[PDB]
Amino acid sequence: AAQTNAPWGLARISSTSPGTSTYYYDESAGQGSCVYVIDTGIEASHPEFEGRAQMVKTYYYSSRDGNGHGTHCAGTVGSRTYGVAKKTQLFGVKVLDDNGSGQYSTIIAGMDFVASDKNNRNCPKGVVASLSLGGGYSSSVNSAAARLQSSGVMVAVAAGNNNADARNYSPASEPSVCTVGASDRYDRRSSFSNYGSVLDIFGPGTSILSTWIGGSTRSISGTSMATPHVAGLAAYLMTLGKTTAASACRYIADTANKGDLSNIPFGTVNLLAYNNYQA
Ligand SMILES: [Ca+2]
Repeated sequence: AAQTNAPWGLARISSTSPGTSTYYYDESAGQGSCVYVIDTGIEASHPEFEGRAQMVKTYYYSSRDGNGHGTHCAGTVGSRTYGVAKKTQLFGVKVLDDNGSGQYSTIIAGMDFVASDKNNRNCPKGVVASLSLGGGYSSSVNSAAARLQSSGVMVAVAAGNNNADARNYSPASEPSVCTVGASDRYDRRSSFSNYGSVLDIFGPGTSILSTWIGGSTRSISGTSMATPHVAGLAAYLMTLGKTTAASACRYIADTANKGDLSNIPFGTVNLLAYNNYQA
């Protein structure tokens, strides 16, 4: 399949070169997979989700995304126009309030929720979780992310936007999950992107167009935007039978565009998520 005039990040993920604008992907498009977006929620009524999104959990007075950030991330995972895996099922878990904040205890509860909740969902091709959030180092937060991964979920987490070594942030610093840095349309490390040994992969993170609340669309930047590209990619690859939850991060790294990013600090992987789709 070919989507012309796609957001640059989608085009990037199916290309051996920067500077193109068509997204190429296998028509299966993540059908039969599921992606949990653990964030401020998802506006499920957005036409871009085509009925494939639903809220499954909140820790607040409402499951509504009153912020937009969760809706944007969900859009990059799986919206019809702005998404990597255009036929995946999206499940929203609202661990962040409408200000985009959340106590670590609530975030941890949300991760353990997903590990159980997948047993209540139909995801024959596999399960992914996208965590576009984080804070300072916490062994408890890392351990929760590790449990989620261990339970059979491909966990993708944001590296963070501190232009610093991600070893000092959680869940970014958890070794067993897939930690995602951000790049721009010119294959530069995004200026805010964290880096370091704990990073596993980079994805498009600067100036990313996706869904927003009120049935709208929006371009924003962050490792929060890179993460759902990788989560959607994992779901897409799992539907193709190319990988599994336990090995998707490794597979994505194995098959990534290598050595093509600029301003990657010595000791950080120079790997850019790539679907290796040959039309
Ligand atoms: Ca790893």
